[PDB]
Amino acid sequence: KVFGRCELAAAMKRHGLDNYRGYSLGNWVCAAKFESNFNTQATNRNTDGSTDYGILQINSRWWCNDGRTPGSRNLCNIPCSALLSSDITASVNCAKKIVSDGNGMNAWVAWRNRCKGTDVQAWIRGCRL
Ligand SMILES: [Cl-]
Ligand SMILES: [Cl-]
Ligand SMILES: [Cl-]
Ligand SMILES: [Cl-]
Ligand SMILES: [Cl-]
Ligand code: NA
Ligand SMILES: [Pt+2]
Repeated sequence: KVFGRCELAAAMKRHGLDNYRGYSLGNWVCAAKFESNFNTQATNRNTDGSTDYGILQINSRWWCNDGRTPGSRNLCNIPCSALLSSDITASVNCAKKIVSDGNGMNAWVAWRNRCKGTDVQAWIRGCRL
């Protein structure tokens, strides 16, 4: 599914991401924009042979199992394919664990380089939340 920007904000809100660990909704929308362009089916291979999956590009090195990332963990206890569903529940639950883990949203490289410190409220402007 390719979410619309306000559509995604709504789903994230409903799933309790708005202000989760102190990160406002626009942070999560901005991260999603630059990680996946709001596409739940997005996949991208990392240099190390791990892969990032879904709307928030959750990477199999630590968080989900794809069966092809040697030495990796599956700290969200999910198949990585669950992170590609049209339903974002699994991605949001796993993102909550990621962002609780000590480095906050800096775990998302595109957040750090493209969202952090910017006017992220722009991402939820005009949405009916
Ligand atoms: Cl915001
Ligand atoms: Cl693996
Ligand atoms: Cl699995
Ligand atoms: Cl959803
Ligand atoms: Cl933080
Ligand atoms: Na893994
Ligand atoms: Pt939920």
